[PDB]
Amino acid sequence: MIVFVRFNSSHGFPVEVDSDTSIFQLKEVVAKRQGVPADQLRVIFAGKELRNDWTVQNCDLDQQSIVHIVQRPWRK
Repeated sequence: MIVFVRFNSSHGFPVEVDSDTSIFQLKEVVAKRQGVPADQLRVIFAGKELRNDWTVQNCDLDQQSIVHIVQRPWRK
């Protein structure tokens, strides 16, 4: 599973994992590699906000999906 992790900004990074998967899962992959917490903020995919079975793979995901994450920003 490889999904692009996008932050609420014009900036997206390719992630090799399902990014919309359950709120715990999605937030984990993003926020973990996002240089941020895990599930602090909110994560989204294909316009559908973090839904365990409605937004993730059980939602409508392909091998190469793109998820829009709104994770907590990094503080240098």
